[PDB]
Amino acid sequence: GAMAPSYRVKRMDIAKNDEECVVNAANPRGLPGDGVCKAVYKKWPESFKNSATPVGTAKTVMCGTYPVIHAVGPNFSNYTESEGDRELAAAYREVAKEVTRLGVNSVAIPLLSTGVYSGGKDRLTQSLNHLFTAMDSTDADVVIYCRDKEWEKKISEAIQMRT
Ligand SMILES: [Cl-]
Ligand SMILES: [Cl-]
Repeated sequence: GAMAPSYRVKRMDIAKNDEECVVNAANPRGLPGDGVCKAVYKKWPESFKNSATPVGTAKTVMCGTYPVIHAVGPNFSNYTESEGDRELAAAYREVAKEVTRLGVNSVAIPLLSTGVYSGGKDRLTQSLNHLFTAMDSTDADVVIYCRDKEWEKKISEAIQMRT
């Protein structure tokens, strides 16, 4: 576990993380895909061997000794708001189980279902709150990765409001 488990946020490419494992915003088929998933495929392509897994689940594949946790959020273009919300909460619960099983002291996480899978809605609060629900009981240092300055600002505010 980390000495004083914490949440942080960084505005940079998750493929350049400084943590002991990474969470991929995966597609269910294990394809190279787009956005975070494509960056993860270019950095850790060996981790896409038999990485296909259903919506709401997480599947870990090693790249060397570095764990890639493929977490499949719902595409809100396809799911109802209600069913999508359930599957998004479930994907993060499965990430917490994998982080625990691996024994890592830190994990790099993106906000699931906030990009290509957002159905064109702002889902920062919805996705972050489900990340907290799952990860609050874990002792790994969590570092959230984002792209946009206004996302960094709001994520940082949400973290600090609990401290
Ligand atoms: Cl970067
Ligand atoms: Cl997404």
